Amino acid sequence: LHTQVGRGLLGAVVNPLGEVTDKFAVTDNSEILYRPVDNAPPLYSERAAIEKPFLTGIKVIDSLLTCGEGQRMGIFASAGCGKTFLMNMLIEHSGADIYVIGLIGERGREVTETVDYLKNSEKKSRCVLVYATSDYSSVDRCNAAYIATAIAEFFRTEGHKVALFIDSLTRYARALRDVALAAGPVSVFDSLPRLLERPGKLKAGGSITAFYTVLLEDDDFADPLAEEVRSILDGHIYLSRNLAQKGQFPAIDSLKSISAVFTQVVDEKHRIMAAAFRELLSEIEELRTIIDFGEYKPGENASQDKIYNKISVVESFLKQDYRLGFTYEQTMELIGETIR
Repeated sequence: LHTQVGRGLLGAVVNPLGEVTDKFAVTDNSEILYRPVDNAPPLYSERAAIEKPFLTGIKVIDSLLTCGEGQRMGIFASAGCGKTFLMNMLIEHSGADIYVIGLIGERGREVTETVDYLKNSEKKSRCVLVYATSDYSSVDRCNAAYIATAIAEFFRTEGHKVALFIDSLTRYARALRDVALAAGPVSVFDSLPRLLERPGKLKAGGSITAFYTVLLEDDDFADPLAEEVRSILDGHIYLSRNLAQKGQFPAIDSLKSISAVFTQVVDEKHRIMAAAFRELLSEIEELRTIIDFGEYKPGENASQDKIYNKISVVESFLKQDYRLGFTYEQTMELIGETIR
């Protein structure tokens, strides 16, 4: 019902009972305080408008899907689509004060992979990991999400710019379903929208910008749950199995992805360039079909040939080594080159 919070958790791995069970870093701050794991969301009047970009260092996101401080963004992917590597990039190449990761996963190996990632991360001294494995009870799996969120809420009240990751909402929701069945005004199912409303920028405080993962099954298809979360969140990033099998990483399909706060967090010249780039992406997808139909013949259509010769520079812009991060200025310089 209550959990540890505070700067003393930075570098720690926390289990569903809210106890530190491992460490991927040690810091000289030992602050440990206690807070309830369930808290009402902010009043509308306590929230600030999302108006400042949350930069990710990822070219396709910062140019076409720009996130804002306080936003909730869904990450939708099938099992082999690089969800975890994307999450690692979002941590490594963004600029948050503090990162809180809640893993509502399956095997301990997955957890251990994240711990060893964090052990070697530049961000290790500013991260907290909360986990629940498949072996823990459904109650414990749900609580891991609340604990992670409550830890983030403390850092927000202190004025920090916090990034929160919940992987995955899907396994959170399935645990919630089991907890509900154990019980049969309040439904155990309402714990999903009350969880998702907790992030945001506060007028009196800092912010929580939150990324929630959703699994797609079989083939990039949208669960009823996928549909419900999509409607609650402020946007979604879709990782395409097709793009991944083509070797494009990150496998973000920007034409099927959206940030709802985009026009609110970037300026006009950015808006113009992104719109132009999206039109070019659309033209490339049309040409790709024509090529598959065997109807593309060089020299027959000058506009088609011009689009053909842009495919390479566009793919190069979208593609990104997971170890590399780009500044906003760099990203906008690069996208300008591609549309020219």
